[PDB]
Amino acid sequence: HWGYGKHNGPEHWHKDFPIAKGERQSPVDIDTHTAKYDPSLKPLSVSYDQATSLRILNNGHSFQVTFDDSQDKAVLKGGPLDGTYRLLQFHFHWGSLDGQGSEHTVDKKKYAAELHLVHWNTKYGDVGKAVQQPDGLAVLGIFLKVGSAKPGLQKVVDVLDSIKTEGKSADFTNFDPRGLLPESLDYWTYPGSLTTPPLAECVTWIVLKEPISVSSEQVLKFRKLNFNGEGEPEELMVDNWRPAQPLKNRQIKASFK
Ligand SMILES: NS(=O)(=O)c1ccc(-n2ccn(-c3ccc(F)cc3F)c2=O)cc1
Ligand SMILES: [Zn+2]
Repeated sequence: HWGYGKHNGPEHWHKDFPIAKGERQSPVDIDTHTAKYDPSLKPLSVSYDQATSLRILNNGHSFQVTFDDSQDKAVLKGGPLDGTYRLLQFHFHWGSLDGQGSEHTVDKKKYAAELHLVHWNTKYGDVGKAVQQPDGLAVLGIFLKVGSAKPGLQKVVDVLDSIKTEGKSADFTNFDPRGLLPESLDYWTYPGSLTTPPLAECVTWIVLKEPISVSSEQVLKFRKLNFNGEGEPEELMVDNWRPAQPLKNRQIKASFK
């Protein structure tokens, strides 16, 4: 199956998922001088005070923290969005080196990692229905650069050793995703897709201008995870990012001037 190696990586995905060559694929390069300020964009509404995290999981492509989405507890609204989006999970994409790892780029600049907070539109009832809809999902993307540590990330870092290999998971309650957010909610937004299979074109992307900073020790912790399952040849989980895809007939809008 698909992965990120020479023989199963992003250049191969279109064979199993032909939408990979579609009209609204993600990620993209965010060209900051071509993004147009839109004063009709509302401020983004991030309500995470009642978030209930459940589990943390190595799924062989990344690591994922899953939340209770059976109620409106951690929801995303406003910005470019209509209606209510519940937080289902967050995961990251990162590099083998600090100069690469993010999926979106900013004037071709790659960041060391990128956080995806994944939300689905409550009008569609469940995430499986939502992925079948052009406005089904809203993913909040946050870039990570290497510098000072992010204290709010450390509880995540600390448990990765218990989910080293694909298929392992741990109980992971009371994690507060507000500790992963930068100061500013200024954002870029464009219509796009999941950046892993099935690459469905269902996502309103909301990408924050301001990165968070993480420490070299924190990012190294990511790089010690494995793509493989245990008892199998060790392949470090690094460079699990899709490169930028053709923008085609899309305009990226900025919420800030
Ligand atoms: N890399 S990203 O654009 O943040 C991204 C990529 C893929 C997903 N993803 C993949 C499968 N699913 C999924 C989960 C539950 C379900 F019922 C159906 C799905 F397609 C999903 O949400 C979610 C987020
Ligand atoms: Zn992602």
